[PDB]
Amino acid sequence: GSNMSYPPHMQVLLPALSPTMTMGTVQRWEKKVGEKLSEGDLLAEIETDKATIGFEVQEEGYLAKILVPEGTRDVPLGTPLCIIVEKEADISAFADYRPTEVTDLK
Repeated sequence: GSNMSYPPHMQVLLPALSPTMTMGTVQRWEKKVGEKLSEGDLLAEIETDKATIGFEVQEEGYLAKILVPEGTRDVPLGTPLCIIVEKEADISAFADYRPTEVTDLK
């Protein structure tokens, strides 16, 4: 009985759609490179003077494409700064493959 639906993809842009303004810049959300949260991580706290967006990373925030740290001014919405996902990380060349797939042929 897990609970999953559609793949994750935190658009670098701030998901506001109603910042009450048209010129907001990331205020504070310096995540830690390759972070990883599963109980509510930080969130791009954007602000302008009468509103502030927030990239609430509900249980997530592995810092995948975090390139624009708080301070970049693009807008109170589209302002794309980083793509969150909470990746688990996993590297390993492994050019050989003794086995084939995960289908254990009876």
